[PDB]
Amino acid sequence: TTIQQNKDTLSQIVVFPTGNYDKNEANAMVNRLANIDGKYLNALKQNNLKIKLLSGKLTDEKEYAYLKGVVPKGFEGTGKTWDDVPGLGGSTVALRIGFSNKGKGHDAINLELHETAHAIDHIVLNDISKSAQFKQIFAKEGRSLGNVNYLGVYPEEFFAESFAYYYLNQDTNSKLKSACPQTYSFLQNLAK
Ligand SMILES: [Zn+2]
Repeated sequence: TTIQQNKDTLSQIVVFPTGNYDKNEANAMVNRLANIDGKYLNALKQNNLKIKLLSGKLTDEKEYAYLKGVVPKGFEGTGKTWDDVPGLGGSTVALRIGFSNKGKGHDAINLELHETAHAIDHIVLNDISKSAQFKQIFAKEGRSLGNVNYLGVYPEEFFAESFAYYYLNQDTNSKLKSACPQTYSFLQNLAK
């Protein structure tokens, strides 16, 4: 079945953390990633993207020390830095176990799907969220999921959040279709 094939793909790219952690929650994160269309997961594997699950802060990892003490875009005036952010996506994917849900230090409906979407956008699709077509859709629909000063201002964040809505569950998929029909259609066409 497609679920088992996606888990097979994920078994080759997911890096579980050193040390001890909530193993059931880490498994739950993998099971949510397995709902992403296999085409995208296998394209990430082709590009040697590692999905790193972490048991500590993002900036405890050597490869993210360049973010120590830096304020992410949109976090200005909050006193928070990347040290306090539970997930990152783009050229890499890093995810703190236990912080999946909205409000756990981040605004996404689901951390792992949002961050992995960034990697798909950047690594696989050459920053499609900043392509002319998506910029047009973002200009009309980019505020319709709320968070208008973040999703509505950064097309790469609107893309990642829409992707997460599309793939998390049937409730979020239907909410995206109602709120952002052109974005939904774009994602339908992207998967074909
Ligand atoms: Zn993001």
